[PDB]
Amino acid sequence: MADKIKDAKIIFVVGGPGSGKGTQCEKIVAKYGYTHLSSGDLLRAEVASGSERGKQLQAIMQKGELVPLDTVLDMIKDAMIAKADVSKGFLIDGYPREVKQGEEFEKKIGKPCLLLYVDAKAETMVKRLLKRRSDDNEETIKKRLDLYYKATEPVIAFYEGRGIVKKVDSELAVDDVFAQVSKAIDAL
Ligand SMILES: Nc1ncnc2c1ncn2[C@@H]1O[C@H](COP(=O)(O)OP(=O)(O)OP(=O)(O)OP(=O)(O)OP(=O)(O)OC[C@H]2O[C@@H](n3cnc4c(N)ncnc43)[C@H](O)[C@@H]2O)[C@@H](O)[C@H]1O
Repeated sequence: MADKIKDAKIIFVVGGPGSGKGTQCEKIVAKYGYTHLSSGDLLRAEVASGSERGKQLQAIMQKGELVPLDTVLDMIKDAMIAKADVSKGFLIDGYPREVKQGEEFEKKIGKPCLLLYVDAKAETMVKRLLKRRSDDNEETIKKRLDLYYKATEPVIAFYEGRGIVKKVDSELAVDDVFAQVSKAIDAL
């Protein structure tokens, strides 16, 4: 499974809170059949388990802060292994969010062939979150934004240098955004 995974198409999806990551990923799953792994969903699944670990994660995520790298990466890796036998490709949604998170993923799992940069303005994100969990109040949204611009924007730079970033314009209507997404995936 390790080797299957290292040989799979691996797509990173990066974007600010409320930018449209999950929305576009669900469209990618429906059309292309990738195995969707949301870091948020995996973390919230742990919270919902009622485990002691979940309670810890709850406290972190409700404050809008980043969970320890090893915790989220281990979750994803295990999730990839469990799906490795049946998976046609992996869609990694909301990881990496730090340059170090990308590096450790490449060390422990494999190399991305594509990064979809789901690009939107902060203002757009804020109103999208507002119009739509426990991380939803004003203060938390701001911390989430802060962290994104501080920690996660360097990830885009990293993979632009790698040469695998395709920017999609998330200010467009969802289907027009997806048309950009499709163009990038069809090219793989
Ligand atoms: N790697 C990691 N390392 C450490 N900690 C981590 C971590 N990953 C997660 N965590 C922790 O978990 C927390 C949650 O993170 P996480 O769940 O991973 O990311 P998020 O950005 O907070 O997720 P969102 O669902 O809020 O945003 P989204 O981009 O998916 O937008 P969506 O498609 O739903 O859309 C939002 C709204 O906008 C609408 N919408 C989407 N696109 C459009 C469009 N084009 N036009 C109009 N409306 C649109 C949608 O219908 C919807 O209503 C993190 O803060 C962190 O604490």
